[PDB]
Amino acid sequence: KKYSIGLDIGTNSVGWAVITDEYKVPSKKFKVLGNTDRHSIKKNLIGALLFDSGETAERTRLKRTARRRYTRRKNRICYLQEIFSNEMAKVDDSFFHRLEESFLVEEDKKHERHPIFGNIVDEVAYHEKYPTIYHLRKKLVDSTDKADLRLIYLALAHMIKFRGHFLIEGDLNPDNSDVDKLFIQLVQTYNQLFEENPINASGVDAKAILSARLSKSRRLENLIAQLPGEKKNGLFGNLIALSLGLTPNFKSNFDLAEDAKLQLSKDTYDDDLDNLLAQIDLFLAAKNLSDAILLSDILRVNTEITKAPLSASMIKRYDEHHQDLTLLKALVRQQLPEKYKEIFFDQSKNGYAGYIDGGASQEEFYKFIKPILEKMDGTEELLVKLNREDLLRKQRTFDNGSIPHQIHLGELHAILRRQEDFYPFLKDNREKIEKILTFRIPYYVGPLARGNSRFAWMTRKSEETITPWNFEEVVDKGASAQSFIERMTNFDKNLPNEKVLPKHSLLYEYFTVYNELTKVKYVTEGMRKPAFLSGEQKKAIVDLLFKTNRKVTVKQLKEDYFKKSLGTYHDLLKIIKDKDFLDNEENEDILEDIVLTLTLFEDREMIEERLKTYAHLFDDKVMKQLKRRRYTGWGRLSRKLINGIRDKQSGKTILDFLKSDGFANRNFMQLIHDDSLTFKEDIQKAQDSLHEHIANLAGSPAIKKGILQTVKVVDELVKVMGRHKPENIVIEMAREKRQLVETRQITKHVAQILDSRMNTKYDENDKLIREVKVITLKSKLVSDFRKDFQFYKVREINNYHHAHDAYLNAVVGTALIKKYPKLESEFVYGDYKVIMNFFKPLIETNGETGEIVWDKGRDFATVRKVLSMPQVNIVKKTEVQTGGFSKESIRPKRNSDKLIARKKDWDPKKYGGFLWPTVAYSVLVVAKVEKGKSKKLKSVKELLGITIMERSSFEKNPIDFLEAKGYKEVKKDLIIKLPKYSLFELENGRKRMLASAKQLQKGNELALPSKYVNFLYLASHYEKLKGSPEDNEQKQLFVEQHKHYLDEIIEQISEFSKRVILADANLDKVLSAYNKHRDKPIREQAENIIHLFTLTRLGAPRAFKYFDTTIDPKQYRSTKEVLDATLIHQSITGLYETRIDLSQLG
RNA sequence: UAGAAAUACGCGUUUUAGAGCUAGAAAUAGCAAGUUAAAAUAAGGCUAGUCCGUUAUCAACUUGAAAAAGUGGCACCGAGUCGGUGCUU
DNA sequence: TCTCTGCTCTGCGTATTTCT
DNA sequence: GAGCAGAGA
Repeated sequence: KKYSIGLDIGTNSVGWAVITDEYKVPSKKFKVLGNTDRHSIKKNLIGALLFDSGETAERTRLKRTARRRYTRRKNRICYLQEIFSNEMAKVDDSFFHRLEESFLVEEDKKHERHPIFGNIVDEVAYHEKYPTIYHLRKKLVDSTDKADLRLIYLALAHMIKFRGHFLIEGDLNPDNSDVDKLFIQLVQTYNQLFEENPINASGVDAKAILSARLSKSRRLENLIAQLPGEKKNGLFGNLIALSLGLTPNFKSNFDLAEDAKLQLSKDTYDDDLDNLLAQIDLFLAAKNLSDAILLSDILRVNTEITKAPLSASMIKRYDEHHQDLTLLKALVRQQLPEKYKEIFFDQSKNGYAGYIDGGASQEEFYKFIKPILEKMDGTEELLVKLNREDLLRKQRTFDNGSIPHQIHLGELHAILRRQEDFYPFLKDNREKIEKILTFRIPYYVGPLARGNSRFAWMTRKSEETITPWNFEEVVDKGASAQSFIERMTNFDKNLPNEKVLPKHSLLYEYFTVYNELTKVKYVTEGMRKPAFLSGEQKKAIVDLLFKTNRKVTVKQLKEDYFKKSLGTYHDLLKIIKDKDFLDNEENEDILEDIVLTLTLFEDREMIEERLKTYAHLFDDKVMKQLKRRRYTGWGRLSRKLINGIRDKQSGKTILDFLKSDGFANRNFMQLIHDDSLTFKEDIQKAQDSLHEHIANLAGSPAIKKGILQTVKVVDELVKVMGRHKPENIVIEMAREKRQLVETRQITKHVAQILDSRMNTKYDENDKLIREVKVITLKSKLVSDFRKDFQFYKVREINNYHHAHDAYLNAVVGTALIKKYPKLESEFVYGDYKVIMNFFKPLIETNGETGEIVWDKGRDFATVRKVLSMPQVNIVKKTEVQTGGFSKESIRPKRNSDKLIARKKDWDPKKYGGFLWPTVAYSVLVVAKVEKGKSKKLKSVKELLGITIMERSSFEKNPIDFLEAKGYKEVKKDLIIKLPKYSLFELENGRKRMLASAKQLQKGNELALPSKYVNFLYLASHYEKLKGSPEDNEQKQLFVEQHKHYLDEIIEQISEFSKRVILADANLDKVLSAYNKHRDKPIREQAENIIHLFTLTRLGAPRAFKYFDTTIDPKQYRSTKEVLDATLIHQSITGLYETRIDLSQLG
């Protein structure tokens, strides 16, 4: 009557089993609903549930951020058009309308087809004058003529739209650091400051480090050659410590700045008051040469002086492209005239036409064309340009990502400065346009929502619409940054209503420095028994040792106190340098407010906003130091548990006990685990949907699906056996490779989940009556149990192994707890306060109680019988598919009606569009369709695919949507929603899973008997066993006596494939390759048949390789066959079905 | 060592614009040119925000707007995917 | 005109921050 | 899985 549930949770499967107390699996007749004639079906209580893996939110978040990026870029262009509109409406009123209409075909445009000037002659004159946009940008930067307003708009919009990166914090400017000649300013500044004053010996300047990856080994000898080595560090030539940041905060070379500790390049190069700016410019030349090195990595050489180096570089790139194109065309005309057509006309060969007009990248084009250049001659400069990857480049490439926004800002500022005198409105709001260019939303403000986003946290000061200009006076930056941090910090596990402290909080140090010291003992000559440190002794070691050394260290613990962390305290005592104000605890709440602020915020002026209320306590220079100190890391527990929770025994919260208990020292965990002290019931009093009850819990997104499916499997399995509760549930835990780590995460909470949902009734004497022992096992035990008693799994044949593993889980679990009852508290979850050889006398018992726990003999027979069962409930979970509407690439225009439009008014016979849509779920319809030249209603019944785009419009009103598809007189009740992997049964018990509206999938399972899978495991692993010798030699002799098993395996494959797979050509190719290869050795034959079971695999058809050939898979490319089949509606365990005979409809 | 969120960048794809010329009933053939720009980048939605739109959830049936709740007898002998036999309403 | 066989097609590279 | 074209009716 009693039973036990075995489970096996994976990333794609949940195997379940139900055993009775003699390890037999029961079977029952289950009721069949539906209009079929079969009314009751016998089923075994063992099976598995397979599903697609759950996906992370990663791709969704990336596409959401991309959506917001494109929205904000379009808003930038709209702001710029708003600024320009009033004046631009006097020279070309339809201009912005033409730019909007530019995508449309010649007929769909309302205005003339030439966007910029609106006629052919001015447009072609413009394109001959400025071949690229960069010619126009350089012309507007350099020339001083009054330009046409439209060209100004194109230039400004081209910088505002494609504005480059923001990774450089400073004021990067290519108006002083164009060329690498900074030696004169650097050396003259050095010799103006210093006395002995060496002089230049090599002018290589930045081009030394330009040629290599950064290292001391590059720059040391080069700076010695540049400048003779009077000062091996601090020569103040171009050197790595001044050019490039140092990650450790090592002291400076010389006491010009008190040996200031070095940092990376940041805003801290503007403020260095503590050691440099208040005590001592060389560093102006240093940052100038940093500008020099980085621009020389990104900007080519400029011999002409100009305010637009990037546009000049792009013009140079264009001109060299033109010259090498002309030279290459002449060379190919002269020496290889037959290749000219292939190179310059054929746009599918990765030639020049395929690189410009086709889809070949620069790398592919170079790889194609380089043998052509090498076999020719006169190509030397082209070959070396190709070797430097600077042959026939394009102005817009993958390498433009290194360009910082300061260069575009300089060019835009130069254009506005030149052209402001002719257009007054350009001068009136130059700051507005620059603000449009340079504004970013801060990463701590997040989306600028109005309470309709589930991601936003922004708090706005005023009901105004946010814009780049009014941003500062509309968003409360302080509150928004605080909310940006506070939403991520987690509550403590003991009281989920108070925010935890920073790790550098002083109260957390009065936890920390005495918590470890509480359970340390001092054992010496002074007494005969070990004693904990007294509170007075703890205070003494703190005051002497820990108040001079941050880190606990047992060597100095010995040789400091007994022969005679506080890092925040030490730093704050080397800043304020007053021990009184730190030892003062009366004022400590304001000090924790300071600690909280320096933990929350990193942008410095926000630090000033939080510190304004404390200016009266301290002088200004130490607030400037406070800007430079930053705290990271958060504490593990809350302020109420720190101090607030007064006890009823001593007036001593935990940290008061850690400070001073004298003897009988009690640690944090013992104090909170104690109930006789009034902390445990406080934790108890401190404490309606399973979905939320797992949502905020930790876990990989894949495994959480498996856990929820496991819980629903347990619920339905309990429901199946008439609400009688189990007494054991066995769970996978491979704790001490993604599978290993994901299965180790599982048992942090699944045992809690099952124990909470299972055990729910209690009494007054005990607050839970333990009725289900939640067993938990490691896969190692089931592994040697499999490999030690000839029950081998092979994963390639069938999905029964999941259920088989579940069965093994249950049997070894129950047989272990019955064998060692006293070891419940090691494995049973719910009650704990902190081997395998007995399976190998024939009858084993607990002994302390005479119950039989294992019977070598009938038990192994029962297990063999269960593994040899043919019927195992495999159920593929039907899911409505969700995700992207279609594949992402935009196919060119075609005269096909399968192209999906990109927009409402973009007919995809003129504009192209997407292909390969994804069906959410198919829908069986039965209606009349007007087929035939003579329009007359033939009744039809066919499947239809409802794609993800059409899903909402279908569920809004199915009848109108189907009538729009052409169907007439749709039988509304007869509409059947069929998700993916909907299961159908056909003749001879041949099942098919519906992969889509127009494709099927294989559905049956080859239930190969246990002797053959044992043989195949013993064969395919032929000389890789590494066990006891005589055992593997008798296994060798066993596989040697049984070669005929191979031939009967092939008959099984032929029979199953002739019954269910219906792939004739695949079958006799397999048979012919077998018959022509029957003489090969056993290992290769058995391994190739193990690949050969892919023919009979559940799921999609897939190609597979034999000894000498790959056999193409037979795809089932139509669903006409299932419209007269038995559709099966399987429950989650698959025991409850609902068969619909579709042939009786319409 | 990974999950989850935010702010940005560079490409890519698509259609249009960048007058192709000559010899020709041409099917065409010779020759020149090629680097750039606009717009879109899930269709779209309404609370109209510089917001949201690809994560999670989901067998069937009966109630319920929804949330949700409920609905399927047992033992034994066998096993080609479950079959048979015997009690019970 | 409506179903089968055989072969081809498929968005990408980076950053800065967070919290766990 | 879908797409596409090229044959069997």
